Amino acid sequence: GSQTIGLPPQVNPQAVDHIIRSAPPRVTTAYIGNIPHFATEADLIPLFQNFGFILDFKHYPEKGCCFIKYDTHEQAAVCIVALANFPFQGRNLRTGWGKER
Repeated sequence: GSQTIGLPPQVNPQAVDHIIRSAPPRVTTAYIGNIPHFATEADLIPLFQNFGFILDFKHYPEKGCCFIKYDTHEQAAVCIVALANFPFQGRNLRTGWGKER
């Protein structure tokens, strides 16, 4: 097999690999729940961008959830595990695959 392995300093593709298995390789959206009312895109959009790229971010403070769209699916898997039960402005957030609900 060709030498193709990605071992980044942050986030692990292993524990994240299981995430993708819970969704199609086509879809590429990161769902973050448990967001405070004082959480705007100005502080969130960039909090996710650092991951890769954001073509469209949907923040819903009225419900406490946001959906970030990336270029590839693997891009969402990274932030997915990284945001998994991660601290944010004192409050922790959630992670998952953008779903109706």
